[PDB]
Amino acid sequence: EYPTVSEIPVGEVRLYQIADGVWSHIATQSFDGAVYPSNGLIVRDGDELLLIDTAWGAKNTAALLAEIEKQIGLPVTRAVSTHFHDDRVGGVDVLRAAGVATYASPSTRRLAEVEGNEIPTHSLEGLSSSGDAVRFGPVELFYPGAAHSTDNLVVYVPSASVLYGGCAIYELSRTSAGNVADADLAEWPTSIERIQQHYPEAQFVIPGHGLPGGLDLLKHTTNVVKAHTNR
Amino acid sequence: EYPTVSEIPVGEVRLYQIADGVWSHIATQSFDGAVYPSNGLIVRDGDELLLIDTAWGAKNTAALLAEIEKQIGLPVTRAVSTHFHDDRVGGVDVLRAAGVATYASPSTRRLAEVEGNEIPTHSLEGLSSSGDAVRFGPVELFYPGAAHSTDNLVVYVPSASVLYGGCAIYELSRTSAGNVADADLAEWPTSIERIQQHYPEAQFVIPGHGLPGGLDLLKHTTNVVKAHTNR
Ligand SMILES: O=C(CSc1n[nH]c(-c2ccccc2C(=O)O)n1)Nc1nc2ccccc2[nH]1
Ligand SMILES: O=C(CSc1n[nH]c(-c2ccccc2C(=O)O)n1)Nc1nc2ccccc2[nH]1
Ligand SMILES: [Cl-]
Ligand SMILES: [Cl-]
Ligand SMILES: [Cl-]
Ligand SMILES: [Cl-]
Ligand SMILES: [Mg+2]
Ligand SMILES: [Mg+2]
Ligand code: NA
Ligand code: NA
Ligand code: NA
Ligand code: NA
Ligand SMILES: [Zn+2]
Ligand SMILES: [Zn+2]
Ligand SMILES: [Zn+2]
Ligand SMILES: [Zn+2]
Repeated sequence: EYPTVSEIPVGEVRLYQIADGVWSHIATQSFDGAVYPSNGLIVRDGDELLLIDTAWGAKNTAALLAEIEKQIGLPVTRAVSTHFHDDRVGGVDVLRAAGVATYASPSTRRLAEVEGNEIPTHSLEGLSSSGDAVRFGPVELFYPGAAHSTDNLVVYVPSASVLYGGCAIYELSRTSAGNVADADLAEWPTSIERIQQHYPEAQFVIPGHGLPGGLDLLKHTTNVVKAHTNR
Repeated sequence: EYPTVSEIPVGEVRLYQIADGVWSHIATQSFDGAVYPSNGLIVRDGDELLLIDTAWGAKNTAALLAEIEKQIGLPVTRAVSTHFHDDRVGGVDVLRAAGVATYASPSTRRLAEVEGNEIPTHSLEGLSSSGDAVRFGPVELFYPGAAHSTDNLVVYVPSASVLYGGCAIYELSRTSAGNVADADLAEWPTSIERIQQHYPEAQFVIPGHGLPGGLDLLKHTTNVVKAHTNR
């Protein structure tokens, strides 16, 4: 039922309704001779939408906004990027040009600038220390500590018990580490345990790439990170 | 013009005619949350066909044979696997059940057995030393030395100037190393130079995965291997 790369040509975006007023958005990107999917989140906040992460690039993100406009028909007023990599901020300029207020932590904004990536305009304060949580409309933003990146955030939708782990959480089908160039392998398991301890009631867990599941995805990611550590 | 993973659902196989009586076969496989393509070769020999490498698995290889039967309509009498990994021998049992004589070097047969992979039935003698070449019907088989694997073979079709590099040769779009668990990074550039020196007249170069090109694919692979070596 969840869309895979098969049903998504490169450049198209699919939406998947997880619960009342909660969708994921799925896009694909081709690099290094393979094709990868990527997830973000959409959360209804009254008569508007909060977007979590771009669709991995300007063209994808323009298709994302067109797909939201036709399938949901509510305005995207704010967006949050969960870390500084292109699958999360690639397309921020498209969002800004459409009138979306783009947000990220100062850590993410700093790292995006150093990398030469697109930089969300607004700063999310209160997330600099591991275990920090802040409310952002219909979601909670949580900094679990360094993992996939030193800045990665996770997002929880309390009304639907949906946990969006971003790239700090792997799908079950991924049994080897992904891009860990910017990761903190030493701290990643501890950061996942902070997620587990803060959101033990989560019923739906969305990885940054691939199929959703339950809280088992946290233990799965810990297994994979530790195996990579011991390579 | 060359098929990519977009036009190939996982489980289907496409044929691409390179020249008179020379085709590549293209399949896809899901692996670790991504989709990868894979190439093999088909070379007409009189009224029969020589197959280079499986389509990466039993289902793909059954689809490969059905696609050959309907699009070319000539019998596959012999097959050669160019190294011992599953994208080259996965499906050998299907070929054997269909009456195809399967071949590999004793080095490949030895390594496949150790790995628990399918084992081609017939042995290709005369390929144990770097630089060894043997004729096999309408092609020449060449052992350039260890590279992607210690056993990898390349195949040249002299009548069409087609060089099938297998997984020792990367497509241009791949700028980072692939699966190098069984590779000899120290010897891979020297092995590529042997290919260059033996087939300087090659006009079309087929990598194990992705888009074909010219002999520049050899220098490209050297560039990528050396960069990975210096990681
Ligand atoms: O490299 C980046 C951001 S780094 C990153 N974060 N997450 C991942 C990632 C990707 C696939 C599967 C798993 C993961 C993961 O482990 O999360 N990669 N973007 C980028 N570079 C490009 C170069 C050329 C063309 C397009 C490009 N798009
Ligand atoms: O390990 C193998 C065969 S080794 C091999 N040879 N060539 C390649 C290859 C594949 C794609 C792109 C480039 C290359 C390359 O670099 O040539 N891979 N298959 C395998 N392992 C798995 C482990 C877990 C789940 C599924 C798995 N499927
Ligand atoms: Cl590839
Ligand atoms: Cl931590
Ligand atoms: Cl992936
Ligand atoms: Cl060598
Ligand atoms: Mg490739
Ligand atoms: Mg994945
Ligand atoms: Na490509
Ligand atoms: Na809102
Ligand atoms: Na023949
Ligand atoms: Na060139
Ligand atoms: Zn990332
Ligand atoms: Zn990612
Ligand atoms: Zn291989
Ligand atoms: Zn391969």
